[PDB]
Amino acid sequence: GAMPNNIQIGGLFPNQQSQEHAAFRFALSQLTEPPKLLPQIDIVNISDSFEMTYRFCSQFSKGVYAIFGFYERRTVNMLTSFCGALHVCFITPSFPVDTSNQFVLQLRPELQEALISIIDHYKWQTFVYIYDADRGLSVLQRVLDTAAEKNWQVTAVNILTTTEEGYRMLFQDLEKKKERLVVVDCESERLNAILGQIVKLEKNGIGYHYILANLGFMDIDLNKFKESGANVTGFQLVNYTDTIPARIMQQWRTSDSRDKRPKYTSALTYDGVKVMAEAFQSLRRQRIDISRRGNAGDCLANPAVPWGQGIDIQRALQQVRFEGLTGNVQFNEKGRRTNYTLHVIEMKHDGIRKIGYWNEDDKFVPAAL
Amino acid sequence: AMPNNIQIGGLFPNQQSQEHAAFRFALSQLTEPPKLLPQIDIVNISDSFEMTYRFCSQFSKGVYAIFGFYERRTVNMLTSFCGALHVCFITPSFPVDTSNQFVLQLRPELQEALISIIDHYKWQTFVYIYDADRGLSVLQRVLDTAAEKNWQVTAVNILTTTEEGYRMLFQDLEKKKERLVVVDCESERLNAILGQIVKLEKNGIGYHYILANLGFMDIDLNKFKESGANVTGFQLVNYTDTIPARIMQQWRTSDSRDHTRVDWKRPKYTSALTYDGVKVMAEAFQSLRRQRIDISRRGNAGDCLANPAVPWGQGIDIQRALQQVRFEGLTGNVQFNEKGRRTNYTLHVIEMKHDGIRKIGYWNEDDKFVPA
Ligand SMILES: *[C@@H]1O[C@H](CO)[C@@H](O[C@@H]2O[C@H](CO)[C@@H](O[C@@H]3O[C@H](CO[C@H]4O[C@H](CO)[C@@H](O)[C@H](O[C@H]5O[C@H](CO)[C@@H](O)[C@H](O)[C@@H]5O[C@H]5O[C@H](CO)[C@@H](O)[C@H](O)[C@@H]5O)[C@@H]4O)[C@@H](O)[C@H](O[C@H]4O[C@H](CO)[C@@H](O)[C@H](O)[C@@H]4O)[C@@H]3O)[C@H](O)[C@H]2NC(C)=O)[C@H](O)[C@H]1NC(C)=O
Ligand SMILES: *[C@@H]1O[C@H](CO)[C@@H](O[C@@H]2O[C@H](CO)[C@@H](O[C@@H]3O[C@H](CO)[C@@H](O)[C@H](O)[C@@H]3O)[C@H](O)[C@H]2NC(C)=O)[C@H](O)[C@H]1NC(C)=O
Ligand SMILES: *[C@@H]1O[C@H](CO)[C@@H](O[C@@H]2O[C@H](CO)[C@@H](O)[C@H](O)[C@H]2NC(C)=O)[C@H](O)[C@H]1NC(C)=O
Ligand SMILES: *[C@@H]1O[C@H](CO)[C@@H](O[C@@H]2O[C@H](CO)[C@@H](O)[C@H](O)[C@H]2NC(C)=O)[C@H](O)[C@H]1NC(C)=O
Ligand SMILES: *[C@@H]1O[C@H](CO)[C@@H](O[C@@H]2O[C@H](CO)[C@@H](O)[C@H](O)[C@H]2NC(C)=O)[C@H](O)[C@H]1NC(C)=O
Ligand SMILES: *[C@@H]1O[C@H](CO)[C@@H](O[C@@H]2O[C@H](CO)[C@@H](O)[C@H](O)[C@H]2NC(C)=O)[C@H](O)[C@H]1NC(C)=O
Ligand SMILES: *[C@@H]1O[C@H](CO)[C@@H](O)[C@H](O)[C@H]1NC(C)=O
Repeated sequence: GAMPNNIQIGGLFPNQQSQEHAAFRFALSQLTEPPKLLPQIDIVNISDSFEMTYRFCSQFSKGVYAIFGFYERRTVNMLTSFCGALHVCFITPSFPVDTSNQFVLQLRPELQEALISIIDHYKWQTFVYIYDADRGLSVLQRVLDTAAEKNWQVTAVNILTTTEEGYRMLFQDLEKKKERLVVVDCESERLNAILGQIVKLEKNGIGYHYILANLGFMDIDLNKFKESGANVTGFQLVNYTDTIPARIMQQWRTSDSRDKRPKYTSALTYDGVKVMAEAFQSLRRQRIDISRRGNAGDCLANPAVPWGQGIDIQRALQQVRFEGLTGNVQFNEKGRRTNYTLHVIEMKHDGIRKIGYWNEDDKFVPAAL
Repeated sequence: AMPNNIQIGGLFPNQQSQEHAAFRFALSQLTEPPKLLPQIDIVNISDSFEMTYRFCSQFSKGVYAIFGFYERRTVNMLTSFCGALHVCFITPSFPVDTSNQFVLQLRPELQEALISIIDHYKWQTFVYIYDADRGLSVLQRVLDTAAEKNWQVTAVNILTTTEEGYRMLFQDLEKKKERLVVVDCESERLNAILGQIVKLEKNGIGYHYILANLGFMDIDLNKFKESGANVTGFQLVNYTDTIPARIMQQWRTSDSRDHTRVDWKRPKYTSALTYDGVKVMAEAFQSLRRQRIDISRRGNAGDCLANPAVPWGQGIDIQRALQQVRFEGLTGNVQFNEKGRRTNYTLHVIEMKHDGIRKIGYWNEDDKFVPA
């Protein structure tokens, strides 16, 4: 049969004032085709499993059809388990983890392979790897595995445990090598501070090279770092001057002016809304009969009784394919971004320039220049 | 005052195990009121949803504490539910460093000791073999010390490594003839992993294996002792020390004429921790009762989830009583810091050479490691 004209969508957000939140509202306002996505977002501590659970169960008993929100490390397991038990989908731009089930739709592309490619490309054989551990440890594992495989000499520093002396200690046996190579793997909000810290710790007469293992390159203090002559390479998800993103920034620009550069997490929040819209428009027109109980269907039971039409909504969300702010948006059957392109940017000589791009199939292709 | 019966919830992975039998045995030994009344539910301890259903269900029916096991996927959920509602979870599961006062880890930390031992042996470069399934706490710790002491660690997840992949890092090593390996794996796989690992050594070279985990004593000592393998590990229970010996005695002599029993040869360390775990609860509750600090709670559904979470009022009293417990158990001196970790305990280091199984020395928080 049919679906209602409104589709209630749950939200798990860390706060109601943020640029991701603005991206969310503005993208919802761009939708014209039915059914209408009716957001019902809650402000929640995304690090606390208890609070997230209360919200998720609260959202579920209420009959929302999917949940868009963010998840932290401590809560990733709880969210994956609850989605899998209830067949309720979670759409998120948060750092992708390993071993989600198929009901978690990850807007954010995995970086680990791209990172490996860029390291091989530069022919790095030994390097320092810096990690904070609050956004997953998969990348480090992937780095250590390839290192063992390729006989690379990797030194690992989790910044949180290292006050100032640790960084200085790495060069105790580092003369006769005129170029030190460093991978920085940390949360985006924190990238600028760590970069600033480790550049201060630099020694004279050694050449320093940095590769950013996380998106977040362009959302940093670029002028300070380029003007300092820093060598830095990172990934960029959004071409802000390509045809479709330029158009989008256009309307967004006009929208703000009556009532500046979006971060990659904002851009994914905006595509995440289109993912939901595409899925629910697609069920509506496909004539797939969906109903959901306003009833307080209790979230907790043994065994968990899955929403029976949930698998239908999971399939629609997974098969979506379109051109968004972050280029081609598409998922494999496990709910990860697939068939995406990453722009590789190299900041060098007081200049930042695109040096190529990376995708799963072609890996990395150098630009003409 | 105090109820004559104190309902304790349990979260157990299995119907039948040595740990469950140790749990039961230890309960039967208690004679002082109040009665500890177990209400355990068999549950998938990897699934956060099942665990949440059981935690909430037990909290609603009025348990005073929960004794149970958790896995890498559920440690965050339990810590969070314990912290928000102020019910204590007492557990021998692999301990963590982001817990809270409401989670009593009967199991002692090993990560600092492991490093110490790696020092007394003076290893500067080595392979670290680890188990992704169970956590990366120890690996991170070692990697950081590698950093600050120029150790050159090659880390290898057993669950991505092939037979050839493993020998690869080696067939290409040739300066010192010794290849030093740290094995950090789930205690159940330890026997196998050591088995798969031993054949995979190119024949003509020497070795040294250090185990990052407890489980050493429960392995096939015979193949390695016979082999002349060099294995070093930890021991937490001395079965020949006075209090443990007597505890074994009582346990063997009851299961002697009991006509339907099994589960007694030499106890796994998890069973020992489970036995001490119960004594922790007993000591805390008998102590609460003899102090006239009252308690009680209503059976009530819908109770569990709220925003904000409404913690149990007397929860903190029970947590404090459980945390200040102290005594000689199967696993030595049982005592907790305010973070809920085992404290003031000693680890014994054991060495396998020729036909020698020997204590090399011991470890603690202030002396680090002292040779014997
Ligand atoms: C770190 O971890 C360690 C363990 O590794 C902890 O050390 C333990 O701490 C506990 C708790 O404090 C200790 O138990 C208490 O011990 C005191 C001290 O005296 C004891 O030990 C010696 C032997 O080593 C004996 O002298 C004592 O035994 C005599 O008295 C008892 C009655 O108290 C009686 O049963 C015996 O017959 C015995 O008499 C003989 O000796 C006396 C004196 O020399 C002599 O006059 C007589 O003629 C006989 O020869 C005694 O056991 C003890 O007083 C405490 O008893 C009091 O409190 C307890 C409550 O627990 C009650 O049971 C009791 O009625 C008393 O009120 C405790 O037994 C434990 O010994 C100790 N273990 C070790 C190995 O040293 C550390 O505390 C931890 N460190 C930190 C910082 O936390
Ligand atoms: C959201 O919920 C999380 C998880 O439940 C809360 O985390 C807890 O918060 C406090 C303060 O941030 C942490 O304490 C700090 O721990 C360090 C490290 O041991 C300690 O040295 C500091 O003194 C400090 O007390 C606590 O460990 C942490 N619990 C965790 C991470 O499991 C958090 O409070 C909530 N966040 C917000 C913004 O309300
Ligand atoms: C950025 O990269 C350049 C080029 O690799 C680094 O320049 C090298 O620096 C060392 C030590 O000062 C010289 O001896 C090399 O011969 C330089 N090579 C070239 C080609 O210029 C430079 O130091 C790096 N920038 C920073 C800030 O570390
Ligand atoms: C990966 O994404 C690309 C880029 O969007 C897809 O290319 C499109 O292919 C469809 C159907 O074959 C055409 O209608 C479009 O004209 C193509 N668009 C662009 C921009 O090239 C490609 O099909 C996808 N590949 C896979 C394997 O799914
Ligand atoms: C207990 O729950 C866990 C996690 O919720 C289940 O784990 C899944 O197991 C399948 C089958 O091996 C794996 O392919 C998935 O990767 C696992 N999911 C996750 C999130 O890890 C597990 O199967 C359950 N165990 C039992 C005995 O039922
Ligand atoms: C256990 O350790 C000993 C010494 O720590 C290893 O002995 C080495 O053996 C190789 C040949 O296998 C010799 O070339 C070395 O010179 C020996 N080293 C020393 C310091 O004596 C022994 O091989 C190890 N056991 C096993 C089973 O590998
Ligand atoms: C932006 O798109 C333009 C097309 O005008 C192209 O030249 C460039 O490769 C893109 N920018 C990045 C950073 O990839």
